[PDB]
Amino acid sequence: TMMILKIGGSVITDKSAYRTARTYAIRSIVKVLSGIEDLVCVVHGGGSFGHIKAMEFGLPGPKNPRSSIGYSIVHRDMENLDLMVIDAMIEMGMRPISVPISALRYDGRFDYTPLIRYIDAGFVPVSYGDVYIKDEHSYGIYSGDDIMADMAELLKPDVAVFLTDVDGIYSKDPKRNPDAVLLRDIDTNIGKKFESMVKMKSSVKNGVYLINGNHPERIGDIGKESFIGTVIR
Amino acid sequence: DPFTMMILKIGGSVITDKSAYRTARTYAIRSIVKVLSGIEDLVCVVHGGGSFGHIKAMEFGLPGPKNPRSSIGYSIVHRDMENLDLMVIDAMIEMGMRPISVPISALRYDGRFDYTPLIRYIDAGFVPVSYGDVYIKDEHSYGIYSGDDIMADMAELLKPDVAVFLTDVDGIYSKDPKRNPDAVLLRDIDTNGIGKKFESMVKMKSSVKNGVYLINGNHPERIGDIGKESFIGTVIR
Ligand SMILES: Nc1ncnc2c1ncn2[C@@H]1O[C@H](COP(=O)(O)OP(=O)(O)OP(=O)(O)O)[C@@H](O)[C@H]1O
Ligand SMILES: Nc1ncnc2c1ncn2[C@@H]1O[C@H](COP(=O)(O)OP(=O)(O)O)[C@@H](O)[C@H]1O
Ligand SMILES: C=C(C)CCOP(=O)(O)OP(=O)(O)O
Ligand SMILES: C=C(C)CCOP(=O)(O)O
Repeated sequence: TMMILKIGGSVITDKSAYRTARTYAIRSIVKVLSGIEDLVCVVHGGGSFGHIKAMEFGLPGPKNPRSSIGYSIVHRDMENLDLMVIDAMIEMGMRPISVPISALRYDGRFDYTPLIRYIDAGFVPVSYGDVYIKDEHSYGIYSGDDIMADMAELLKPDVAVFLTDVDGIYSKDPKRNPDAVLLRDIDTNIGKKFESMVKMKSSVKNGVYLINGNHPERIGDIGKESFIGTVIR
Repeated sequence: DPFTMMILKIGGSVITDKSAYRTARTYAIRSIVKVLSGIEDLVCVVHGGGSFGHIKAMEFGLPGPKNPRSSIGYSIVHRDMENLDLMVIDAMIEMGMRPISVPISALRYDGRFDYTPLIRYIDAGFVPVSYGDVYIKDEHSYGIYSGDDIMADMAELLKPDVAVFLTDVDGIYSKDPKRNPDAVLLRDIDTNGIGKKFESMVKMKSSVKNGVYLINGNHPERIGDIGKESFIGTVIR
């Protein structure tokens, strides 16, 4: 009855302002996560601790002096964000342990052996969108969503949840066009995330959910008539 | 020879305190890192966690059997070491270096750690940074792998020219310099309570070509004096 969960950068950071964390949201979300008894792995996105320097330094992209310096900066930044989520989890008495993708062997897939040892021993491993060395000439950025896809394939969990700062997948950006309709249900019969969630669904028995991280208690409404967000089925 | 391949350990004795008011010696981290940024072929930096990082681990029962207190303690100890380590990485970034933290707690372990990711970062031109840390030794046991243990392993993989350990005293003395006003500095020690660490630096000599050094981190410009006769410190060679 395992759950894997991603905390979206859009909801724990202000995506428009470099290194701006939203501490309340982090705490508010972690409080709900700590009550989830079968939560086995947490991932988080980077928002303003990721995307802004990545774009400025040429990540992902060819290796060169600027992108090599950017590699160290973006990872350091993502570590700083990660420690705020780790501190909140420790406060709620969880047993988190961060396992950064940057520290794993990569040979086209990442060697998640250390993360699986942590789950087996009863920890909740925490990982996050990160830089990695994709090949001799290229640095890549592996996103929180890519990590979720990988966990979904490896663990075959019962449920996978993504928290973002809107209520679900809509017909159109609910922030620009105030008309947009909520797709409360998508049948296997923002664009890249949607594509990853659909792909994942074939490994996730009981559905992949997008939920508003600003109302994290909605996670407890999964499977109930009061649920608000998107289920991919 | 300014091009000597060096691995270096920044001792918890010099970048931490017993104070209840702060964790880290920020000035000491910065002046050391300033000297490090000028070393041509520094390929790996490791740092320690000091004594109350040691005491705090011991008070969780780490290293030791798995139980609730040790398991909670595992998460806290690792988080505290990561926070210390982020202060070193920050300084390294400000001084123009290309650091990448690679924690032992994230490495594959099967009886030995797989250091492939540190080795690949060195070949990619980064300076990996690691630190004494907790790990899962087996299903019922949590281990602690000290900064000195990491230095011994990286010496064996890398075969560097020199290995440098920074602490808060001028070098190896005949007696604890802090307890004995008549302690003599031993400047050159033929490799053929610092007892343990001194044993470990002698063992490392099979893997370090040109000497293992103990230098006061409060005066890190001494690092740049290696090989000179104005050098203050101890060499085991
Ligand atoms: N004979 C001796 N010569 C020199 N120092 C000694 C001797 N005996 C004891 N010491 C003490 O050893 C201390 C340094 O060793 P310590 O284990 O603290 O090293 P460290 O690498 O900084 O530790 P860590 O990184 O594990 O925190 C010094 O503070 C000094 O007081
Ligand atoms: N069709 C859509 N439905 C819902 N949200 C959308 C849509 N198109 C764009 N968005 C935007 O996507 C954002 C969430 O994306 P993003 O920040 O990339 O997710 P994450 O937090 O996982 O990184 C929301 O802020 C929303 O404005
Ligand atoms: C390292 C960077 C640039 C962040 C990668 O993470 P994500 O792509 O998962 O972050 P959000 O999408 O959730 O912001
Ligand atoms: C958390 C701890 C104790 C790491 C151990 O490091 P040392 O300071 O090199 O002995």
